[PDB]
Amino acid sequence: EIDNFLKIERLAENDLPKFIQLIRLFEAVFEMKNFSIPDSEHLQKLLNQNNFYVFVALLENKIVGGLTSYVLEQYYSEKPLAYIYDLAVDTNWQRQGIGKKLITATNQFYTEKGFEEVFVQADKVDDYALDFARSTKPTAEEQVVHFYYTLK
Amino acid sequence: DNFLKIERLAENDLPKFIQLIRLFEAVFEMKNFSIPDSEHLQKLLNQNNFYVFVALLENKIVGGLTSYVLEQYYSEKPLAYIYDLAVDTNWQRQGIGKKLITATNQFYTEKGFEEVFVQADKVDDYALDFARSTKPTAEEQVVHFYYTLK
Ligand SMILES: CN[C@@H]1[C@@H](O)[C@@H](O[C@@H]2[C@@H](O)[C@H](O[C@H]3OC(CN)=CC[C@H]3N)[C@@H](N)C[C@H]2N)OC[C@]1(C)O
Ligand SMILES: CN[C@@H]1[C@@H](O)[C@@H](O[C@@H]2[C@@H](O)[C@H](O[C@H]3OC(CN)=CC[C@H]3N)[C@@H](N)C[C@H]2N)OC[C@]1(C)O
Ligand SMILES: [Ca+2]
Ligand SMILES: [Ca+2]
Ligand SMILES: [Ca+2]
Ligand SMILES: [Mg+2]
Repeated sequence: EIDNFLKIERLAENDLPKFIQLIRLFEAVFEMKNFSIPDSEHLQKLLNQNNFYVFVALLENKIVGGLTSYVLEQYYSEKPLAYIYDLAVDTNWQRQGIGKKLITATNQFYTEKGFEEVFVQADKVDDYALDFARSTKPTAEEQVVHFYYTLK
Repeated sequence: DNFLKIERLAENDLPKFIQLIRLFEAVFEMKNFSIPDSEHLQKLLNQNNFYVFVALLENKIVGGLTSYVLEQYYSEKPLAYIYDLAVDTNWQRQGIGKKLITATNQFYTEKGFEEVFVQADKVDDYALDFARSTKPTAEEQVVHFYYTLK
């Protein structure tokens, strides 16, 4: 069974090729139109940051899913928060346990680092993403409203 | 008012950062709260990805907000996440929160960011009322999930 072959890996600084592969998976799975990938100098800078962690799911050397996360150091606690910003699984591999393994590995990593909490969000209209998140034993869920300002 | 000043905190502003944290504790009615040690708070203030704005009447902090820079992989232009915003209860509904948002967006515009965002709980009418008054570009209904770690 694939469970005995799937590997979850946290990307290191030499993993720009795998990071680009995951961004391409995001482009495909989120159906991003007219996307121009940032230059590799920028993506390398991001991968080098101490507050950004990428996890990928691999079968052989093929990336079948992954997630991105940001560290938010807190002023209320000495234990940080982690914000999972994106998670996606290749459409051919969905509903096979990969997303759950990615969440498990991510939360294990941040537990070992002494973080307080990990969080992730889904759009109210995204039935697929909500059903997934509700299957990962989250501590709680809350309805929230997101506001943004597009800058000039 | 013209006496109101908006200040972006710098690395020599730990005392004002602590006053803003205490304002948060009071305005959010935070429970079972013990402030981190000042070594920790100074290290956070010194981060290149964290910016605090405060509102002052003379020496008194009457509101403020905190924000995190999120460098993107979909764009070279970054995002800013406004994490907390509060105004002292005695000074609310006098334009202070709107002035803080304006100053924050102006700052991130000058630095070439793509977008600033902020969130409110769906049950929090007061915070939803305030955010909608700041003329945001759009709003979206989302579900927030958290995992409390051992
Ligand atoms: C116009 N500027 C935009 C900016 O407002 C923001 O829009 C977000 C929107 O795409 C998100 O839904 C997409 O995102 C993902 C994961 N990446 C999965 C499903 C996708 N349909 C939504 N959850 C939050 C929205 N705020 O991010 C994109 C942007 C181009 O920067
Ligand atoms: C148990 N772990 C906790 C973690 O889940 C989280 O709880 C959040 C709670 O404070 C927030 O309430 C405050 O939000 C703010 C801004 N600070 C102003 C209005 C307040 N009502 C609520 N909006 C969302 C909750 N998830 O923060 C504390 C924690 C200890 O880390
Ligand atoms: Ca393209
Ligand atoms: Ca460039
Ligand atoms: Ca100052
Ligand atoms: Mg085209």
